[PDB]
Amino acid sequence: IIRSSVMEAQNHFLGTLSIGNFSNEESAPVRRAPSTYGWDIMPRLVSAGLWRDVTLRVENPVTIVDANWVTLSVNPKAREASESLYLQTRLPFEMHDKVKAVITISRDGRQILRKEALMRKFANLFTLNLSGVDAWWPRGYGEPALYTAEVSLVDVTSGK
Amino acid sequence: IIRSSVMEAQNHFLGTLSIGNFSNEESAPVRRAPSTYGWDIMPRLVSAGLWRDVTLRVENPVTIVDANWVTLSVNPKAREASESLYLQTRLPFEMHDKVKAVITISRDGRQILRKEALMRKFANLFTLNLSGVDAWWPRGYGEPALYTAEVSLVDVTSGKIYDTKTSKIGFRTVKLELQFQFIINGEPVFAKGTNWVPLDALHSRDASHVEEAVQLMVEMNCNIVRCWGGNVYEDTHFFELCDKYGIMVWQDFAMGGNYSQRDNFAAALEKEAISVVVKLRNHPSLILWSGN
Amino acid sequence: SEQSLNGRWTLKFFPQPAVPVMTIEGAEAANGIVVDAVVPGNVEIDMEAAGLVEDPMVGNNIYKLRPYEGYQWYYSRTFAAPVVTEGQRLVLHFGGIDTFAEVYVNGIKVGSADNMLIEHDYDITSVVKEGENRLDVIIRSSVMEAQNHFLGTLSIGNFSNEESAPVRRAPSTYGWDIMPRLVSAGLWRDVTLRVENPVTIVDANWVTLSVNPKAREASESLYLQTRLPFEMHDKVKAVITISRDGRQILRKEALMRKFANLFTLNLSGVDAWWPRGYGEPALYTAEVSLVDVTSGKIYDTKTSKIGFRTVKLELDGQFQFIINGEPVFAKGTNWVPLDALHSRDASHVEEAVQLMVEMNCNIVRCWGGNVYEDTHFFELCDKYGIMVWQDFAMGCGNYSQRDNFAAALEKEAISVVVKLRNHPSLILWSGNNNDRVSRQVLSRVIYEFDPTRPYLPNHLWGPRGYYKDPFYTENPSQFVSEIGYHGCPNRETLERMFSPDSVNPWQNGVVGMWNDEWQTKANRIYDDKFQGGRNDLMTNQVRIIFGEVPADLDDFIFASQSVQAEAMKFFVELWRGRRPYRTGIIWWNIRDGWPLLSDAISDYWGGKKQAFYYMQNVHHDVCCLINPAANGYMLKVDNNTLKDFEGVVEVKDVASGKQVFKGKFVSKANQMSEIATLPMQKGQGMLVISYRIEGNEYFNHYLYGEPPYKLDQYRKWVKKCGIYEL
Repeated sequence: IIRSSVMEAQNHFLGTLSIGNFSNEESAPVRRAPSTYGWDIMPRLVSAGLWRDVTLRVENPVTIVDANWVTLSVNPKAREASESLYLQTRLPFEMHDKVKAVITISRDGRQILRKEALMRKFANLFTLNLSGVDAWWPRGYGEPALYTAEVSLVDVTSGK
Repeated sequence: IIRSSVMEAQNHFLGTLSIGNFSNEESAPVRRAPSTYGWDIMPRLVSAGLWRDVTLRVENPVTIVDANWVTLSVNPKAREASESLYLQTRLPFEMHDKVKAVITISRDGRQILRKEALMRKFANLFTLNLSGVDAWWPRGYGEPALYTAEVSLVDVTSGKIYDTKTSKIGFRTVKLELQFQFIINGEPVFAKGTNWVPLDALHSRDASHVEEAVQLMVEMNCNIVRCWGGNVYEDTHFFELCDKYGIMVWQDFAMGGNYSQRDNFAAALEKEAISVVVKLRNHPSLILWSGN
Repeated sequence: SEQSLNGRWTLKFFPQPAVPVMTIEGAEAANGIVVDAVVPGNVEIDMEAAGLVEDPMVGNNIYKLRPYEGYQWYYSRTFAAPVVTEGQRLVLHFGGIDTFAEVYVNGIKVGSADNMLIEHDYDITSVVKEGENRLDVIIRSSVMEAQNHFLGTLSIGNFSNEESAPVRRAPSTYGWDIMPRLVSAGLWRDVTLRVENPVTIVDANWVTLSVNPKAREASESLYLQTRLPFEMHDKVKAVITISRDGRQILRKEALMRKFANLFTLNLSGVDAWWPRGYGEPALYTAEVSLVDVTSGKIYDTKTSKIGFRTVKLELDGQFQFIINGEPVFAKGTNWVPLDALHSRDASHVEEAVQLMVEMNCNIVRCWGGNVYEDTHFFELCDKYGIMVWQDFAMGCGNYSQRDNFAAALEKEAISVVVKLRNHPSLILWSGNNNDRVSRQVLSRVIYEFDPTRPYLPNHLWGPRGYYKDPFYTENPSQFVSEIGYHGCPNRETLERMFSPDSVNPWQNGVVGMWNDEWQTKANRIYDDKFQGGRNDLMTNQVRIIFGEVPADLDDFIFASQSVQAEAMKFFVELWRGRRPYRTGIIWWNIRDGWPLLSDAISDYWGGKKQAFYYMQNVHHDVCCLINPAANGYMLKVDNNTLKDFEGVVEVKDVASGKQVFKGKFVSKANQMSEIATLPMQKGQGMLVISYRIEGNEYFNHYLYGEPPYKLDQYRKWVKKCGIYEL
C-alpha cells in the first residue's frame, strides 16, 4: 500500500536553504530521484510502483552476507596483483571449524588460483597474491581485463 | 499538572564543568531562565504556572505554516531593495493549482507592490524587487523605516481567503566585521545601549512592563540592546517596539556557565533554538545571535 | 547496609539454539547440565570443579574449551530481601557480568546487560517481596552476538578478532599472541545488595587545583552530587573531613541548600603525592557525610584516600610528564591480563603489584587489550606511588563510526572515568585521525567528566633483531611505551605446563623445531598445525648473540634468558643514559597472564626469569651504568629523584681483574651525569660496576665486544661477576 510522495513533504518543516533551489522543495525531505519532480531535461512525472524485481530467496543458516574484493596492488609489467577478500558470513557456532571457504579466480574456465581455508570465525580477510594476471584499464589506456572471482562455503565432510 | 522544577534536576548526572558556576546547578539540565534560581541582580524566585497566553485556534486545511522575510539587498540612495519571502504552507493536493498566494507590501495604506502567484507546491521562494522604499536604520543613522508585509492564500475560483499573515518588516543588511564592528546597510555604526535583564522575577508581568521599559531606551537614545542570556526570550511585542524605535537587538540564547555535551541536552536545545529563531528571524531590529 | 550475594549458586549450561534463550521459562525448559557454581567465578572454573573439563593451563587443553563458546549460562540463587523503610532504595549491584545477559528478580526482568567491563546497578525496590526472593541471570553466547552486526572494511583483518569489534569485552579474551583464546562467561565480580537512603551521595569527585609542597599547602575541590528530597533541603549538612592516621587536617561543615555543590578546601600541613623516587606517596583519608542538622542522623558516608598532586603532559612519543611542576622520567611496565579467567584477577593483584614495587617502577600502562582493573589495584598504586597510564579497552584494530557503537562506548567511558578519576596514581587516559571513536566519543567524555588529566588520542617491536641495531639505538622516541624481548620460562614452569613428553622443545630432536605443545604456548589462537612462527624469536635471538642454539634444555633456558636480560637492561640503560632528551621507557612486560612462552620477564606462576634481576639493578633511584661511546665506553650515573647524592664507583674487568676506573661522583638531582670516559677494552668480556651511596652497595655490569659470544664463557663471566645466579 503506497502513499503519495508529494504529500509526504508536508510532514517536514523546511530550512531556508532547502527553499528556492532548482530542485523541488517536495524532493528535499524524501529519498527519491530529484529529477522525477521535474527538471529542465526531464518532465515532471512523480509516478509510483514496484519499479524493480520482486523475488523470494531461500538461504541456509550458513550463508555469505557480503564478499568485498579490494585491489591492494597491481603490477602490469609483471602481470601480478594482490587482491584482498573481506568476507562476512552467517555461521551457526556448530558450523565453526566444520565449514571452509573455497576461493577461485579464473578466466574463461581456466583456473588462475584456488585458495581454501577453514572457517573459524564469521568474518575473515583473505589476501591473494596472483601471478599471470593482467590489469584493468579504461578505454585507450589498455584492455579492460576482467576475472571471475568466486567464493563458496563448503562443508568439509559432506561437501555441501 | 506541573511538577517541581528543582527536583527535576536530580534526574540528571552533572559533569564537573556544570558544578560550581554562578548559575545554579539546578539550572544546568533544565530549559528555564537561569536567573529564576537567583543572581546578583535578580532574586531567587523559581515560581511556576501558565505565564503567557493560552488560546484556542482554528486553522483551515489551507494555511500558512511560516512566512520568512529576508532582505537580499538594499540601496538607500536609489530607494530600492530586494526582499525574499520563504513561504511554507499546508496544502491539500486537491487545492494544488486551485489556490494563489497574494503578497502585498504597503505603508499607511499606500500600496508599494502587489504580487500574485499560483500555488503549485507547498513551499516557494518569492523574490520582490521593490522601488520607492526606504531603508531601516538604527537610531541616529536614519529613520526606522517599516513597511507592512501581508501574504494571503486565496481560492482562485471563489476568492475565499484561507489564511493571512501580516507583520511589519524592515529592509536592511547586517554584517559583523571581525573586537568587531557592526555594519548596517554598508555603513559602520557605533553601538551605544543597555543590557536587557528580566523585567520581573514573576515573568507573567513582563508583558505589562515592556512599553514603559522600551521608552526608557528611547529617551536614553540607545541604538542597541543586548538581551541577557539569564533572562527569558522576550515576546513579539518587544521586538516590534525595537523595530519601531530603531534599537538593534543582540539576542543571547538562554544559557547562563558550561553545560552538557551529551545527546539529550543537545536535542532539547536544538528544539528551543529552532523555535526561537523561526519566531524572531523576521524582525529587522534583531542583528546578532550569541552563544553566551 | 550491604549484603553480599556472593557464594554458592546454581549454573545450568547448554548449547545456544538458533533463537537465544532469554526467559526464565526457556531456561528451565532447555536440555542442559546443572552444576554448583561459585560467585565471583568463571563457568570453566565451576565446570573443572565438577570434573567436566580438564585443566586448560596444561598442554593443548585450552583448545578443548572451544565448544563452550556457543553455550548459554543460567545462574540461579535465592536471597532474603532486606527490610526497607519508606523512601529507601534497594539496589542490586553487579560488579561484572560477562556479558550479554537478562537479569530477573522474582520473574520480573530488571535489566539487559551488555558490557563486560563496567558495573550494572538495578533498582529492584518495587519488584522484591517478603521472604525468599529469586535471582536468575541468563547469559548468551558472546561470539554469536557478533553476527548481529555488519562490519566495516576497517574492522576486518586486524590482529584483534572480528568477533571483538562490535562488542564491549576485553579484546585479549578472543586470543592474542600473549593470551590464550578463552572467551568464557559468568559473574566475574561481586554481586551485592545495597540499601540507600532518600538522602544519599551520588558521587564525590576530588580534584587537586594546586599544590605547594614547600609550604605544605594544597587546594582541593570537592564536587559533590547527592539525592536530596526537597523537604530535606536546608535541613541536612555535609561533613567534610581530611585526615591522616587519625590526626585531623580539615573539618568543614556546610548546609545543604542544593543537590550539587562545589566545596573549595584550602589546606595547610599537607604533603604532596609523588611517584617513586621523586618523593613520598602521601595519601589522606577524605570523608564526606550527609548529616541531619537536628537529629545528627548520618544518611550516607563516602570515604577514600586521595592525593594532592598536579599532572601535565608536556609535548615537545615526544612528551614528558610534569608532576607537581617537576619533569619526571618514567620507568615502568605494561600491565596485561592477570588471568584468562578474570574472576581470579583480584586474587593476583597484591602479589603482582609487589613485582612492580620491588622492580621500582614509577609508572604502569594498563594495556587496552585487558579489562579495566578494579579499585583495589588503583588503591595499591596510590599507596606505592606508581603512576597509572590507562588505555580505554580497545586492542589493535579499527572500529565502527556509527551511532550504536558510539553510544555503547560513551556509556562505558562515563562509567570508568567517574569510577577512577579520584585516584592520584592515575595520570593519563589513552584512546589506543578522522576516527570518531578516538577523536570525538572518548575526548568528549574526558572533556565533561575529567578535565584534570591529559587525554592521548612509541612502540618498538619491528624486526626484533639484534638489540643494538639502529632500529632501537637510533629510534628518536623520547618516550617509548612498548619494547620487549623473548625469554624462555624457567624449567619448573615448563615441566608444570607441558606434558612429560613435551617438556623438551625439539620436535623429533631437531634443534630449532618446536613440538606441538610449545606451538600452542606461543600463544597459538586456533588449533592449526604448522612449524615456525612466533616461537622462532627465541632461537633467532639466541643465534645472534651466541652463534648457535644449544641442544640441552638447561643450556637453552640460560642462553635465552641471558639474551632477554641483556637486551632489556640495554634498552633501559640506553634511555636513562640519554637524558634529558629521553623522557621515559615503558617496557613490555612484567608478568604473564597465563602459563605461556612469552617476552615477559616473569611467568604466571611467579617464576622470575633472569631479566627480572638484571632490570632490577638498572631501575634504582640512582644507578651507575655504562653506555657505548665513539671510541670506548662512558660511565654515567642517572638520578630519578629530587635529591643530590655522592658516592664512589669502581669498574673492573671480570676476567683479568684489572681496574678500569675508580673515583668519586656527585649525582645531581633528576638528571644524567657523565662520570668518566672508559678506554676501549680488547676482545670480548665483561666489566663489573660497583658503587656505594650512603653506606649501601650497588652492582651493575657491562658486556663489551661484539656478538657472537661463547655461551660457556659468558656463563663464566656472570659467575665470576658475582651479581646474579645461574
